[PDB]
Amino acid sequence: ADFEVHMLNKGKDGALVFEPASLKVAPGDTVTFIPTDKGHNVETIKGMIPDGAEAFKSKINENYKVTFTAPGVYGVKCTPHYGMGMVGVVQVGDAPANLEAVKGAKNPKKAQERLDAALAALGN
Ligand SMILES: [Cu+2]
Repeated sequence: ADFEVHMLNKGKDGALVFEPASLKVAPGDTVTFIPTDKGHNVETIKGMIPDGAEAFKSKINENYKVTFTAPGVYGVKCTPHYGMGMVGVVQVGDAPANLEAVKGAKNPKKAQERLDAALAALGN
């Protein structure tokens, strides 16, 4: 199945957001990151993807379809707006084995609050 994630200048959780900011998918599902507003992209965050998973980084304003395979939690960011809090989490499967590594990684304040909220929204 395919899921859109919208790259937004603002949304219900405020300024510079992925919507949804948390999403649980199955292996083989796709997430299509939509450049709903101009100036955004998507990139995996250092240290925040499962063992054996490929990192990825899209171009700004690119409609970017990612296939997820390896189970676990994936921290994602918008490259230009990471420091301003533009982040999300995609979780593949239940009971993510890399949860503590993901929770432990240091991020700027705004980003960390939204990562933590997304992990909590996913039941972790
Ligand atoms: Cu952005």
